[PDB]
Amino acid sequence: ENTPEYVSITQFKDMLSRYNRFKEVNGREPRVVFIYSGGGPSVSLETFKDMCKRYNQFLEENRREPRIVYVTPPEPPVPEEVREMRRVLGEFKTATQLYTLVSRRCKYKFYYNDQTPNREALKKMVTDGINCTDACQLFKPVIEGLGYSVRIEHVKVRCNDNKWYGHYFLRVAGKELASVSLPSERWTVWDYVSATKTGRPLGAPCCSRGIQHLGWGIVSPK
Amino acid sequence: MRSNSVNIETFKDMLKRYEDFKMKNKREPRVIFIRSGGGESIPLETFRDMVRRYNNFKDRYGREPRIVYVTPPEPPVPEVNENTPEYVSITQFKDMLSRYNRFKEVNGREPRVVFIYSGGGPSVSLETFKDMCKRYNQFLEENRREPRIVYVTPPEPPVPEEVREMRRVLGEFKTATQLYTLVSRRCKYKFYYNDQTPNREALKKMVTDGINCTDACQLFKPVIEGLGYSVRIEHVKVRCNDNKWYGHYFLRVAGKELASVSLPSERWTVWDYVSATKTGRPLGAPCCSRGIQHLGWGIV
Repeated sequence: ENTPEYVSITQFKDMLSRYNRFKEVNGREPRVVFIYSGGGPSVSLETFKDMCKRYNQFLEENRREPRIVYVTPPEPPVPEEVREMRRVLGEFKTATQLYTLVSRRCKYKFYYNDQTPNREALKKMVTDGINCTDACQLFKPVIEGLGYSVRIEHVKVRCNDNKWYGHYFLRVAGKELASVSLPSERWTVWDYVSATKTGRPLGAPCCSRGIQHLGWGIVSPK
Repeated sequence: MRSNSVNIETFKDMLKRYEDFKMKNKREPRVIFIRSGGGESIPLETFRDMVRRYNNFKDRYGREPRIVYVTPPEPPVPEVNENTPEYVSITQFKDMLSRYNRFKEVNGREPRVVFIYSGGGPSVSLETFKDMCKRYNQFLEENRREPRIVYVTPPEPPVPEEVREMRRVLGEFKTATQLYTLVSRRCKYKFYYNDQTPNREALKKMVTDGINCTDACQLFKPVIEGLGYSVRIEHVKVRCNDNKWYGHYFLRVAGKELASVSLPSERWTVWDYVSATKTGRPLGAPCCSRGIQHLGWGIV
């Protein structure tokens, strides 16, 4: 039985009931939460917390409950994301080839906003430019679809004005890049801003005067 | 008492014998002896942490450390801004598998969850990871190469569009009971072994030629979920044949006016497209009445 991509709101509330029953009897959180009464597929506690977050977000934004609660974040099909990228930039099979094509064709532009519809950002990418958050969210699925491990790192970097800037880039491992056995903070830097703005090579952050780790993943403001 | 640290020469010697053991026995040793002919050993996961700190030190200072501390591995750290993903790359899946196998080897049991990344962050349940491994193995069989990605949760059709497309064929409906009734007066059943078909064409075949039980289950599951119910596809056997049993798929449905969701799913309401469209049996009854047994959950 495939672990489900989403479950009914009915099922989600039943999971919450079983979660609370376990806490009631045992005085602590369960490590996993079974999707259905009686056993079978289960999600980790981390994943269940993600599910509650999505329910909360939907309820806040829409003032009603969702019918459907996603177990993992909805995404367009990976082969399409890769094919659309290839349509724009040409053929590529490695993260190093992709970086080279990006460096020759894509542009960087700062803008807060964060809305990254792939088709939309694909066009802005080669015209006005995109920011590093849209860049990271556009390129992570393509590079994963080539077979690489990718993790979005939130950092502070110090630039040639000697000022610190918050910044996101990709940490990439697998194939020709860093060994996935390394800690993620030692994977290869794949930085859309190095490629399109500051002209630094694959492996180098966009600014060279200092780097500090802030966190993993993109902070979604609430 | 256990040693709290070793000097760099001792550590390089342990690392040498560790690598030799690996090449010789094709697995990591569960303990690493501080001296080759020696009593005291360091457990594998402590030793792997020693190596990691050693490599981090060289990477930072461009020189080897004078001392390597012996410290048991630490708890994971959470990552609230990372979600458990829909899929992982083959690179990450094989790293997950490498850590799952080492956990078994070291601890003699399976872990309850498997972290996507080493060190903490999002994780999948043991159950989900076993399902990932099975579908990975199946891909290796059908094709003759490793996949480039491995789904944590295989994609399911987006629900609002499925409901919209079904409503364009059957008209408005709001409950699973009402939908069954509409289906029983409009849709048609056709026996065929076409493993899937569900695109728009399936909805057209529904009301003209007919569809089979697997297409019907894959079509009506997301629609009924879209109406507010939980749905699980059951693989069963039902006594009709020549008169010696047939294999069959139907929907188990819970929520709203149908079965209590807190029941185990094999007590949920039977929603059988074949009952509605061919054998004329009511909602809650399988298509045949001498009715046989449970085979599994989901489309085989």
